[PDB]
Amino acid sequence: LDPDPEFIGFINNVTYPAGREAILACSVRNLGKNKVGWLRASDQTVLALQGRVVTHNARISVMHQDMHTWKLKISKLRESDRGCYMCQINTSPMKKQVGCIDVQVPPDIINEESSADLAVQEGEDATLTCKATGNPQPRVTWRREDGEMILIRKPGSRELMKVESYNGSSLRLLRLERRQMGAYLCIASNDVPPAVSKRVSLSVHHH
Ligand SMILES: *[C@@H]1O[C@H](CO[C@@H]2O[C@@H](C)[C@@H](O)[C@@H](O)[C@@H]2O)[C@@H](O[C@@H]2O[C@H](CO)[C@@H](O)[C@H](O)[C@H]2NC(C)=O)[C@H](O)[C@H]1NC(C)=O
Repeated sequence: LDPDPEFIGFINNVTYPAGREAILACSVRNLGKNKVGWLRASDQTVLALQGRVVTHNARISVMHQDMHTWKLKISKLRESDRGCYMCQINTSPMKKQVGCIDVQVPPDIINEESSADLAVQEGEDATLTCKATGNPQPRVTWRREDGEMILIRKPGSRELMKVESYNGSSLRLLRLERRQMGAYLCIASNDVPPAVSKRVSLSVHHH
């Protein structure tokens, strides 16, 4: 009774920022004549079998540095690499363990959902919006490029109040004065560097 292959540990779920090299580790004992492969769990396509990488994906590699551990390696990690990967032993039936990769992604500003340069007549309201994406979800701050204070609603009231900056995707300017013209900068960050900014130029005329 020299027994069947068995998984020794488990593949821990991992988190990497984009651009790094993701490594998943799979440990098996008593492999014998059987084979260890990796598959992408989404589409069941074979990434590797034994020491051969079967996919044509140039970013995928496998390692086997000691006798009980098999590693899958994904270089230049992308959002599309997110998800679960399966270590499989070709027993009958197959034995499988699953490990999943959470890819942290630095923020993007979705330009086509965000404000372009605009002009308004003095007195109009204008909302400046930066819709940002990323993982974790970014936060957005607004400030004037020239460092001058921004006029926003005084909370609960109908009056306005000066602030150094505003935290939120939509900067809501009310009854604009001509001196509120100029460049507004929205900065999106989620602590996965770099942050990202969009410059929005506001013109205020007579109207
Ligand atoms: C390991 O991760 C899978 C995948 O879930 C994703 O990755 C996690 C690390 C985390 O970021 C989740 O928010 C992601 O959805 C886990 O399976 C998921 O479990 C949740 C809650 O039980 C469920 O809503 C999802 O549908 C599951 N997704 C899949 C693809 O199965 C799994 O539970 C994690 N394992 C351990 C031991 O923590």
